[PDB]
Amino acid sequence: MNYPAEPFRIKSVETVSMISRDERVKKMQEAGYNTFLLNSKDIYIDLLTDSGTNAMSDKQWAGMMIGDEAYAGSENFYHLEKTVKELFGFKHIVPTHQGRGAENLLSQLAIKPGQYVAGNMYFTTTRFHQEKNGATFVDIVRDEAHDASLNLPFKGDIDLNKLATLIKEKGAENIAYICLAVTVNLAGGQPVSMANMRAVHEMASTYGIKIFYDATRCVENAYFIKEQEAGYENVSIKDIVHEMFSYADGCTMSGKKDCLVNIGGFLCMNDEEMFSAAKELVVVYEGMPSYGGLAGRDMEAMAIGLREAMQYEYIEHRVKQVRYLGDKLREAGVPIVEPTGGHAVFLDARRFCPHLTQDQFPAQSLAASIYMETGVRSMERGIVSAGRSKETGENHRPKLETVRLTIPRRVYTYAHMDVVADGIIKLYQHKEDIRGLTFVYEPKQLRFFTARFDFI
Amino acid sequence: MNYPAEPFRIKSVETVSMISRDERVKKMQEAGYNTFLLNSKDIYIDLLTDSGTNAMSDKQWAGMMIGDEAYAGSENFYHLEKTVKELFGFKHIVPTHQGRGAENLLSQLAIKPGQYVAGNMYFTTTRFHQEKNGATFVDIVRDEAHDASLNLPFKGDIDLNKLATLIKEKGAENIAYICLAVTVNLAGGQPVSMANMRAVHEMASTYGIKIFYDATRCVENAYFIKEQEAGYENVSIKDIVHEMFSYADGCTMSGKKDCLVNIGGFLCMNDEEMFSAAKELVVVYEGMPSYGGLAGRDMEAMAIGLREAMQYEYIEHRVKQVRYLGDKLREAGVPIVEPTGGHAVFLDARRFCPHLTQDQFPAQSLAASIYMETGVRSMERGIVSAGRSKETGENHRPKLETVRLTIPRRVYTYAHMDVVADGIIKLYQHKEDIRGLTFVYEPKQLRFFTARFDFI
Amino acid sequence: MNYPAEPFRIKSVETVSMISRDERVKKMQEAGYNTFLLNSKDIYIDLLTDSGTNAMSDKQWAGMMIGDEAYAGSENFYHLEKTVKELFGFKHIVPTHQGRGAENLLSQLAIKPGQYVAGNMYFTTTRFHQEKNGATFVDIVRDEAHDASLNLPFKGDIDLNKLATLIKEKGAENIAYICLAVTVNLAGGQPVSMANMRAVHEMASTYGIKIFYDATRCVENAYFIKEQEAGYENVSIKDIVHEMFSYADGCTMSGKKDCLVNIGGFLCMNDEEMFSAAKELVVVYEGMPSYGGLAGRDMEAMAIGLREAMQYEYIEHRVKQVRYLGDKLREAGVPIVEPTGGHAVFLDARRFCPHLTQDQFPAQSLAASIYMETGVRSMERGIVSAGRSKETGENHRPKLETVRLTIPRRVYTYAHMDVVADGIIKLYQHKEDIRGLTFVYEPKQLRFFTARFDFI
Amino acid sequence: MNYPAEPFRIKSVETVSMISRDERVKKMQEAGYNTFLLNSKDIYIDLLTDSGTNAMSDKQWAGMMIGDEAYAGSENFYHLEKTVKELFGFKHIVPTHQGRGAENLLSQLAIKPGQYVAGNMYFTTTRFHQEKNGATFVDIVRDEAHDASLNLPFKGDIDLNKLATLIKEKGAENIAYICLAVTVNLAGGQPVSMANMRAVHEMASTYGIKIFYDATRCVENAYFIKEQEAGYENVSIKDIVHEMFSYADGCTMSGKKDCLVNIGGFLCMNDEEMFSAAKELVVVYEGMPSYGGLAGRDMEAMAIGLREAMQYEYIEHRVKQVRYLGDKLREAGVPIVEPTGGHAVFLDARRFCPHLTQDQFPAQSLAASIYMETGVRSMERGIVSAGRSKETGENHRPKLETVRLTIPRRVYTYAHMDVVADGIIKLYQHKEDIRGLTFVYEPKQLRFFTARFDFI
Ligand SMILES: *Cc1c(COP(=O)(O)O)cnc(C)c1O
Ligand SMILES: *Cc1c(COP(=O)(O)O)cnc(C)c1O
Ligand SMILES: *Cc1c(COP(=O)(O)O)cnc(C)c1O
Ligand SMILES: *Cc1c(COP(=O)(O)O)cnc(C)c1O
Repeated sequence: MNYPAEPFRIKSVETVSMISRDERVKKMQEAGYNTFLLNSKDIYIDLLTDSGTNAMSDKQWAGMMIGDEAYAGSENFYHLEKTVKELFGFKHIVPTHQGRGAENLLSQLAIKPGQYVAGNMYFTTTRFHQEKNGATFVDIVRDEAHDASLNLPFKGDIDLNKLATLIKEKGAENIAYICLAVTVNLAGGQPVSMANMRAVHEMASTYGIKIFYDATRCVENAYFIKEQEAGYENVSIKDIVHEMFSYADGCTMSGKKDCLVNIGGFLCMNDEEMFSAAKELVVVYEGMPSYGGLAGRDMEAMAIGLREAMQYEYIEHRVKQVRYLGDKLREAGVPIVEPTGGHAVFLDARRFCPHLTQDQFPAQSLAASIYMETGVRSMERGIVSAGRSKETGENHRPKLETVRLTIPRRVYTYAHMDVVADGIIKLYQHKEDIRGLTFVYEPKQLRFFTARFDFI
Repeated sequence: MNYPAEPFRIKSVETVSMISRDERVKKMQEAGYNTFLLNSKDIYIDLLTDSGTNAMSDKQWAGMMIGDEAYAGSENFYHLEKTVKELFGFKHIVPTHQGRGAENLLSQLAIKPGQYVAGNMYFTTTRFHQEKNGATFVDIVRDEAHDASLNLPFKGDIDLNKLATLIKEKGAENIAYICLAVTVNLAGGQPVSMANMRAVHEMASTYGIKIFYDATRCVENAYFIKEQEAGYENVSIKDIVHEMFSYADGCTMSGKKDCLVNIGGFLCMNDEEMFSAAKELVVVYEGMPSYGGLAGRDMEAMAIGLREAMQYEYIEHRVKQVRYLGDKLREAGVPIVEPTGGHAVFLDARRFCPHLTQDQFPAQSLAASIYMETGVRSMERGIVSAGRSKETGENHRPKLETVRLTIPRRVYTYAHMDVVADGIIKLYQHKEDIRGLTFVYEPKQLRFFTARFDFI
Repeated sequence: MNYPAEPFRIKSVETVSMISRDERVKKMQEAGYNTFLLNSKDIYIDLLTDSGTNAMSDKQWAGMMIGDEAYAGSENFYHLEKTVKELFGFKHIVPTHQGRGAENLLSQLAIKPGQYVAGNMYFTTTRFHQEKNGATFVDIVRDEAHDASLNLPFKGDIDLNKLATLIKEKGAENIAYICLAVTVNLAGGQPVSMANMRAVHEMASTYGIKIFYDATRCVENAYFIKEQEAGYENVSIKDIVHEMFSYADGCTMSGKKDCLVNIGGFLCMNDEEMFSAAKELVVVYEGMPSYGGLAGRDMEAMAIGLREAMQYEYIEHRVKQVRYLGDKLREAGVPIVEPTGGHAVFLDARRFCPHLTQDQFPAQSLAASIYMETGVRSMERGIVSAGRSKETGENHRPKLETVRLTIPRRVYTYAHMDVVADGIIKLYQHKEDIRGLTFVYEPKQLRFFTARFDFI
Repeated sequence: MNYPAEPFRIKSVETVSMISRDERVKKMQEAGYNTFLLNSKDIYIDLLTDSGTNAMSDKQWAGMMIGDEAYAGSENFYHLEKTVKELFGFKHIVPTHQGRGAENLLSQLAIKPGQYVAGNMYFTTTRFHQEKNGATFVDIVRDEAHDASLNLPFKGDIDLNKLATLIKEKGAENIAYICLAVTVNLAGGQPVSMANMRAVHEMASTYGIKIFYDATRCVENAYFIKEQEAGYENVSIKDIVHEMFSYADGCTMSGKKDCLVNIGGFLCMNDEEMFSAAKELVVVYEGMPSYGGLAGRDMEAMAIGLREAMQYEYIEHRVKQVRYLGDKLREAGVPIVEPTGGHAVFLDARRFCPHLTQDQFPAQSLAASIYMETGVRSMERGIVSAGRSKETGENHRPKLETVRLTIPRRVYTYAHMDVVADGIIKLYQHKEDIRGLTFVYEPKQLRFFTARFDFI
């Protein structure tokens, strides 16, 4: 079915104050037209992020009641360890409080100063930890991933020729690891094929280069393989996930994404040497290796949630709900990154607002307008988030001037997707009336989080 | 709009095993083709009843954690008492474990043998307790309410001429009370207008006749007043509810319906002597007047839920979701009771199965077919539920031979309603294939609960 | 050992406002010196009752999160049914909201007006439902059980000679059933031996007389058998419980006592005809036979709790904690009912206050003093609770003028027992300062619940 | 009084499998005689740590149900921020997943390479982060604090002469900050007086030196001030805590200790530039400044718990329960660190096992014996934990060869303390039977966590 019904019932709800348009305009002005400054209580549908915003199940909430809060030897740790070894196949696990904690560990352990990390695009925290520990990031994604209009499957795939060029020019010994992300967030959540994971493993194996997955949306990725990669139609999500990780030496995972939890992550690896070093290191940043900065109840919820994510109907519905939002927007001509990824729809605010110049902040303006018209919060991922250049004082001009509609798992319905799409379509049909913005408060750093604007 | 989005988010989900048609056919055979015998875990969308099946909010679940389980003086009792007095306006409350416990109390307190209770149709438990304590029930609903095809507003209204006739022929002193139900279940969940409650109170007040509401779906009723009764468009649900009860001397309430809980009810009254007598009586049937057969946590959840029910957008969506299901069925030509009530859609199994006689149990079989083809459970409300006659041994032949699609509050989405409607519409396209049923096991009483059948 | 440590850890706490003595005096005065009028929030240690006040486990709270709230076929019902069948051995179960709901069913099903019910003493709700349905209660406990000073083991045992006399004089066909309570509440919570249950069964079996247990404290009873009955030292609690019920045809249970829950009960029986009649009756008073006036989550919690109650160390500690309180009072010369029962200690307020006459309400005043000095709530079980006579308007003069210290399961510690004992001992050492009370407000009904007093 | 009762009730329990001595011996052997390798499910009373093992209240669990999981603008963040500002008095807060996450931030922000951090002893993670960022740690605690036998109040106090000497010898500009810990863990949990905090602040103010508290047990510290410091007898815990922090420029806090939670921490500061820099840094290690690596529900639980910790009777009981354990051991002549601190009792395993040399691991073996005899887990804090020298490959010979009995808050009773004390006293009476240990597996890293031993 194009748009299957939810393969679950609602067990409990979060109530919403259904405030008026006038009230939303006031709240938006009080937030300086910056959606990052809005209060959660003033938001109907919060699409700021799919990270940690997921609805847990009744079974996960039952697990939340039997947290074994012991510092070592917790039953919840054993459950998480058993589940991750079974489903991902790695020999060892170190829990962390979320994904960036695992990235801190991996990059400290696996990078020597002056080395390169080759990846299919990048994510802010992952790249920070690579660079902080002395690596230079090299993008080896296929060229097509950078073409936001191209409707192509498996746009997250690595170009093996780019990897070959890096090996030839820099030397395999100088590549700390290949960081293969599933899905690829910067391209809109685009999946990587099993064939590509296998090919990257074969080339890396020839040269002794380690591969670590940035695995935060690996289950969404597995769904795309099942749906679209020839031969996988009748392979279970579980068996796809297991095969995916068979082509990796380890992973960093955010449970806040595909493990259906509000907090939690982990680092996996296969060898005793890195496992021993990771256990020593985790103590000072996260906690003992037996909890890694998580309550026992959260190790339990994450173990339960990762197993729930293997249910075909759950992940099919998850991805097809995002697809529905993209389909409704595309039918109305709204400019979006193509094809729709696993977790979000990215609006092209530059094309959405052709009457605004980039220094009038099309993405920031569009996000503000979306909230005022619907109560939907979305994230600016454009010139404002790109920051101001410390050298010239000019704004960095990113290629993507994006508004991100990021969909939490199991929280919203198709009717909520219609609220989102209908309001965006109404804005697009009168796009020339969307007012641009100008800074009235701009901090020197992290400006997306607290900058304030007025209209122009 | 016709079909507003849910005015809430999903906080937690209830897991569903997405079983296949073959499995459902086997489960239905094992249940003897009686949907009442199906296991909950084998059901995707359970529309057996809206009683006690509601999804609570995060706020209600927080209240569930601060149950004050004291036998007397519980904080939760004081919260429930304060909330009910504020919203319903009655002077006194006695909690009960659910509505029929309150009915037991009211009928023991307010009826002496030989008296009459006049009501707008009846409900099984309510009428049982009236008749058990010596009353003769008199139906005073308008004759039009018995016509399942009449698209008339406020079909639950009392015929004031029938009430005047009963007073004249029997004497006001021989009428124990008027039992005014909101909404009216037997007519399909039909509302009563404020003008009708006002007129009934005016006539009753002339003769000193008490009025007690069967109030289980009073919030659904208030919504219909707001939507459809002249002068109430801008009045809040809270203010409508308060005016409704101003025309009564008390009520029996099932929190399991419009208080958004899974258990709980209460008896309200203004009269001091009745209150003291109720408190003495409740001890032996329910518990002390300070908890009434409920855990403290459930008094808390019911207090919170009743207040949540006052949110306009919540109850508008609740009723319009039921209406959506009826609209989709009607647009496809499926025969249903009209107009759609607040809580359920009733299929007319006579017209759905014109190849079957009523003695071949078309409602029972239609319910079985719906489950086998969709995973949706519905309730037989026809010849099987009516039972067979004691003196003649023959089955009763109720005018209404229906299948009830009863919608729990805050549990399902419009996509779930589409599963229900699409499956019923598909069955209707080949309705001649629905096979008649015959008893293979028939208990002497309560036969609908456990009877088993096979195809003819 | 005499006083084992708690065989559990504290998972969560209920905070207490440790109000000062001056504040407690003000609260007691606002309650008119009636502890039943105190607010729970003003009480440190609430020994009003062991009914429904128990602390659940983490595992029970996990069960509370997987309530299957379906009207029929709930997984929680199946769990409860399976557990009770395994542990009690009866063929059939009908859930009820608490014990008095099951007593209503049993008494309506198993009694004809004018018949006799023979039992080992009585309890208020149980005897009401027997007499309301036309039975005459006959006490067949041993005369020694009525001697509150006598340190007799198995004080709850039925006198087989009194049962034989009833059979011979009235005829077995005129005995509706024998009601055997385990333990016996009116004597202070006293156990019945396995030999006695066996002998009652053998005699009833000869004459075809049915036996139904009032099983509310059957696990406390099983502990006394294991501790004190020859040959049972090495038999598990579970095997003792199973053998106990092998000597009955059914039981009524309040889960609020030994099933470690805050709400819940059930009726068990072996007979198919009675099971069918119970199911017809439960519908109008409690709910369908598939939930019986309980939420699914509560059927789950009760199933889990009954199994937890079988842990030897739990029930040993439960009973020995009550015994500790009795021992500390006895060691200080405080007059108490003997021997200490499974769930409560009874102070003899007549001997505690020899300077007061019964018409000066020594039990009521002693309970008030206990609260003022410690923050402990206890229950008057004397002249005030006995009420004012129907015919003469004079106070009843009960032989037992007592204050009940009733201990919830898993809520308090030995240090709390010391707060209770130390405060009572201190009062005893200046008992002449306890002032008599007189009514200032006396309702006609349920006077113990709301009467108010002042000092003479 | 010496040993007040728990100023709370039990709301829920964690059940325990009450296994036999023979079973515990087998489990201890399976764990290689290392208590860190025991399974939580096999432990009756787990005194491994007071970190994150606390029992939350019903009110905290209610907060756990209303987690606002929004990435920014969560209601739970605002509650935590408001509560911490009110109670600790600092202008700004950055949540962190636990204390060591806040230490990472503080040390990166406040230390330039080569600077000194002066502290009253040290904690492993806190000192790691100081040294990792280029500081040299200098101990400025009073020399008497290193005398484990000395019964002296406020043994955690800084020696003002040592602070003055450091300032004179190194220069104020070369002191990054004074790290004042409350209480002082390495001395056994010893408190710091208000007079000392005030004097340290005055001296630092003269030279412009910043003070940051390591505040994990600040409420235990406040209790000792109230109990023992001149002028504080009648000052509330809340007002003592507020005054303590008035002598600091910020703090690192572990909610896992005195905020009565299982996870959570935070960084506080007054300086705006440091706050802005901390928010930049938290993004990459913990999460956005609006959640800091915590679920919303945990920010809520920590806010509620910190307020609960202010209740005088709670913290009095907390500290006096630990004191009771120390008193019972001292009365029997068992050698312990003196005086007892706020959170733990430390056994002197050197004196407990005079027949063993330190290279035979007496603390490790004593911890194993305690578990085998009682089911109590304790932590080795001696030669094994001290590790093997970095340069010579020899074991360190720490002066303190201790076994730590660390008491979680609100989890255990005095009867549990008696299980602990009675078992240790019984072991002490035949201490010569405790066998020495030798390594069978010694990891090169983090050896205390996974080393395995056998008897010599
Ligand atoms: C979420 C995200 C991360 C970081 O995980 P957190 O749990 O948020 O720290 C890393 N990589 C990608 C691709 C992500 O989307
Ligand atoms: C549900 C119902 C009742 C009985 O309430 P319960 O809580 O189920 O006992 C009474 N009247 C009407 C109209 C009902 O729908
Ligand atoms: C508690 C009690 C009852 C009644 O049970 P409830 O659950 O309180 O209705 C019946 N018999 C005895 C002996 C009791 O103690
Ligand atoms: C607990 C502890 C810490 C570290 O806090 P965590 O929350 O465990 O990271 C820092 N200092 C002291 C003194 C501690 O006891």
